[PDB]
Amino acid sequence: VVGGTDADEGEWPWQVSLHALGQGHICGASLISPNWLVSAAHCYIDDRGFRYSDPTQWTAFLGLHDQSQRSAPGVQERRLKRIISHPFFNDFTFDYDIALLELEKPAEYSSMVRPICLPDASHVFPAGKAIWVTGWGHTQYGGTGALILQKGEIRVINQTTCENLLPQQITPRMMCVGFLSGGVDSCQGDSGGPLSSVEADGRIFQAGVVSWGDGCAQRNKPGVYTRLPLFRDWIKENTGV
Ligand SMILES: CC(C)c1cc(C(C)C)c(S(=O)(=O)N[C@@H](Cc2cccc(C(=N)N)c2)C(=O)N2CCN(C(=O)C3CCN(C(=N)N)CC3)CC2)c(C(C)C)c1
Repeated sequence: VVGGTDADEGEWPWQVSLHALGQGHICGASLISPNWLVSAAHCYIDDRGFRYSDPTQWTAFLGLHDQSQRSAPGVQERRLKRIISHPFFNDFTFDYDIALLELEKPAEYSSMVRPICLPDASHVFPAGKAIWVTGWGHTQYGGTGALILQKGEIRVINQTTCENLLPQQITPRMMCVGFLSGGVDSCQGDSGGPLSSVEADGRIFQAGVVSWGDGCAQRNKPGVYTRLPLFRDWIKENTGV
């Protein structure tokens, strides 16, 4: 997260950290139920030197605050039983960049580990609404990750403006969130994390999945996120949640 600040401990109990065998933190995810997490499909694409698609190559840390303190009280460690990438995901266009990760063993709800609420299919997060992006990603484009979880406040951007800012690249499954002037944006390592939207009663709903961006916090290059409402039914049919 670029342009953010340290989150308070336990402030985002649904934020999950995903480590790949021997590589440390690679992606974030969100707790949506005792056995399921939501993340981005691009995190689980194999490459010649590592099978990111293999659930056994990953470890999920729930309740984590500081990467250098992964054993602290309240932190839970879990392995993945399965990784379900959206069948329509496209590595080139990045359309349908969303994934469901099934935990090997049930997460235990506590004050530091709590699921985020999922928005119904017809819900629309309005342009201009303040949203929160969180993660252990780089704090600068061309910088380094963060030990302490970061949070940044950004705003939903009009779809038309989004398409126009990134011509031939924005699909209806994507949503621009941030600022045209930059300043605050998610970045490398934040991929797969959730956008948290405070709703009518104070409860927080996932407004999106950190997907991609041209650089980070660059002027006229806001972060692009995968929408959640559009996948409510997909999530239900695959996870029962
Ligand atoms: C080599 C390619 C893919 C690549 C593309 C980009 C962008 C121009 C699209 C970049 S980047 O810096 O402008 N942006 C990163 C970091 C990022 C991430 C999320 C949000 C933001 C934001 N500013 N809001 C930024 C980026 O949008 N990605 C997405 C695409 N990407 C991948 O799909 C890799 C995932 C891991 N992997 C496998 N498991 N096989 C290889 C492919 C990497 C990060 C980069 C960076 C890494 C130099 C690379």
